[PDB]
Amino acid sequence: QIRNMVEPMDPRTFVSNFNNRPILSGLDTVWLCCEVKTKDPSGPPLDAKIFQGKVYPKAKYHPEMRFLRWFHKWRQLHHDQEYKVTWYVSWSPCTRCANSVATFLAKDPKVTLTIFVARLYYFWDPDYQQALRILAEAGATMKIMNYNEFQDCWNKFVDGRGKPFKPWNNLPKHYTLLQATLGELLRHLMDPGTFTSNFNNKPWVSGQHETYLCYKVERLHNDTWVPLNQHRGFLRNQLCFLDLIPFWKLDGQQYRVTCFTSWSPCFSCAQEMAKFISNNEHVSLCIFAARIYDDQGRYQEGLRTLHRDGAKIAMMNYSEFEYCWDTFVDRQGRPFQPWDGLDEHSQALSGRLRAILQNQGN
Amino acid sequence: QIRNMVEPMDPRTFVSNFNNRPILSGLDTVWLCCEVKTKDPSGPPLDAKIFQGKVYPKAKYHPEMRFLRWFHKWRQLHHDQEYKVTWYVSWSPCTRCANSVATFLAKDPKVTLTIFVARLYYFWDPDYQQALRILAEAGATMKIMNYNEFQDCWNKFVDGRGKPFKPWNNLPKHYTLLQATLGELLRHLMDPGTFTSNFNNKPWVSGQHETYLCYKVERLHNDTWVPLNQHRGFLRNQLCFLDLIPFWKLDGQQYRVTCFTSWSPCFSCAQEMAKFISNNEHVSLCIFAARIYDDQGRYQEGLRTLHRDGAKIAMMNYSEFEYCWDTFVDRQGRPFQPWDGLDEHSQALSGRLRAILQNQGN
Ligand SMILES: [Zn+2]
Ligand SMILES: [Zn+2]
Repeated sequence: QIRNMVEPMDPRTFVSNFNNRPILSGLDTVWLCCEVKTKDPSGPPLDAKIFQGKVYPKAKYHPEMRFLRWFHKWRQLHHDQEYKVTWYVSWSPCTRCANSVATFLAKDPKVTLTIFVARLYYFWDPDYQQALRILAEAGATMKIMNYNEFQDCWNKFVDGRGKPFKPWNNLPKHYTLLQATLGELLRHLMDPGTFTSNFNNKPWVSGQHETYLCYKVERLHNDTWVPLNQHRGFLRNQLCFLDLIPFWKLDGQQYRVTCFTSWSPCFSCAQEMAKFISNNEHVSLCIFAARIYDDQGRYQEGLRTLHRDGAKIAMMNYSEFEYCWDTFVDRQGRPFQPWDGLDEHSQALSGRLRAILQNQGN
Repeated sequence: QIRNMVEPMDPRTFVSNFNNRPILSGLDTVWLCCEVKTKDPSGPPLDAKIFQGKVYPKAKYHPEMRFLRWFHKWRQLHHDQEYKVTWYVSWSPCTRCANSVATFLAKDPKVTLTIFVARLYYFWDPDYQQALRILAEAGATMKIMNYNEFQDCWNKFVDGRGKPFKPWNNLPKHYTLLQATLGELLRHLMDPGTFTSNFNNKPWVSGQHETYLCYKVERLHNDTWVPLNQHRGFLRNQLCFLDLIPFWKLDGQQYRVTCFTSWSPCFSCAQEMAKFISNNEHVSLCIFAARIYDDQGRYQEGLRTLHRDGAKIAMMNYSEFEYCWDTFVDRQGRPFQPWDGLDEHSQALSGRLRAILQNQGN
């Protein structure tokens, strides 16, 4: 019935835009075929729609954002229920729309999203690799379009007047390349040199101009914080990671998010995390910083406001460094090698942070 | 001094043949740049050579085989020592030369081989994916050529009259695609449907026209068989897997190879395994078969000769099926689901096999 719900796309346009040659510079355009269904998979689609946009900036107008706005205005016209949405999209999301869609999914317990992509946009770029990881951690099921998905998108969204889908040569080969790329980037862990150069707690003198943050989530069960090995992650920033964790899909109760950040939060980040833990009493926040970041501004007030709003803030010591090496680093069986003076630098930084957070004088 | 030992290749030829676009149908030819060094990495190369061939059949004349023959006659002209060999090869090995090189490496403790490949040949084909796995398990270090390796092969094997290497557009993007593909196929495990459709022990009535074999290796340490989790594997057939395990790389002394095969060995395979365990007293062989394969010929004599030569032969029961599901299958956390009548079919097959192996009558 999708054929009657949408204005189908020209066959030329489909063959041109959903060709899955990994590298294709010349295709300015993104096409997003979406179908909306109830949670019952047997049921037919309630609605479907084709969105289009350009890949280049003003991502406000990218088909993903158009979908979000349309869907928000669509759900208000039907009774509240649970939805399964499927996308066939010719390019995978940019970084901005990965963040947007991921926060939408993480805050909405009634939506499930499966994204089949024909090609990976900027698959070579660490920012977009991270963006896809963020999408997947928010709960979106990311997949490369295979022959079956191209066939189904032909049958449902393309004006292929009875004519069946005929594949181009190398469709499966492209699928193999792209699916391997997506899998490895989804399972990717931090490079060891990245880790040791960014989490070293000796006084800065080169690099380290970016912030790295690893995080784990635990849930309350029986007066006992029990971990969730499936909801870990690490992010690089050179709006607030708590907005990307789906506190709803997890075992229903209260949670403790433990954070390991190479630099202590900037002012903005501190205020965003404080606002989050204020409006989410079921989430406790623990922050471990490798170094204290002094922005010459209000960073002290930022940390103090974060602390007032319930976050526990400490400096990383050997235990936390070793945990992050063992959990978030592509270590290759090799053990954590502490650098010289780790514990002493950690104790001094702890004293500094103690002075920063202290309210009453003795 | 690799620009004095070899007849360097034309720059045109290098850029044409080492372009790393994954799909390149038109390149008939394989180029293999090899350098031979002592175990000391600081030391300069003792020798170097450029081999060429065609990708298409008569693999006797592929550059890998020409290297093997050249190297065999080269080692006889120098004192016995340990060698580190490096290849820069424009296409990765075919299946036949993967087998040849892998058995050469598995039988020779004094050679180390690193293969950098510009492109993956038939990366989409399960036979070639398995071939690369076989190479890696024999000990070859398989890697995709990156910018640094292209620069090296330019500097060492190409007549680039002082001119430096200048990369083509998309070299890193291609590297990302190819390296992800190589990693995924190197870590690939058996599809769940493949496993249960091929290892089901109820009487044949469809499919199962191929043999699947999973294997683990253990080493003797203080009268206690201790496993080697890094030397497992699984193979599909439509010469003998024992010739591909490097019984020299492992912690020395004696070993026990445990085999789980969907069909019991054909006559040929039984005789090859028997010949192997005869000429390798430090290796014990245990075989577990899911079904008994009756080739209308001498299969009974094959199993009896394998048993006479010291191999332990049994039929798989629940324990072995569950172990293979847990070890060699991409199960995704899902537990082994035994089919109905598994244990009873296993007991009947065990009775049949007992009758086959019985020598003295009671
Ligand atoms: Zn976008
Ligand atoms: Zn070959």
